[PDB]
Amino acid sequence: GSSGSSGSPEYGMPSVTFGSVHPSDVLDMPVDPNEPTYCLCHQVSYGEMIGCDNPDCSIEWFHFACVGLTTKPRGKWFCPRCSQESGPSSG
Ligand SMILES: [Zn+2]
Ligand SMILES: [Zn+2]
Repeated sequence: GSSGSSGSPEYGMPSVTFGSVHPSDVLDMPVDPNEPTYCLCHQVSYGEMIGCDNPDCSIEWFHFACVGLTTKPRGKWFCPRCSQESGPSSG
């Protein structure tokens, strides 16, 4: 019979470097629908708003056509999710 063996080392080290900056330019265009949503309906928070008087309320922001608010009470208006009051007549 017979047999044998062998071997060989190995190594390496790459190298790369670069970098560049680009200027800014606000093209002539109006706003975009890419706005955040607050109201429960998850729709763009527009002017029509009242804000929940409750400071704890995370949303504390809704519309009028979602909670029936003819106008902005700018007073003591609590969202229909916080009030959760209990009585004879529900609503
Ligand atoms: Zn809404
Ligand atoms: Zn609330």
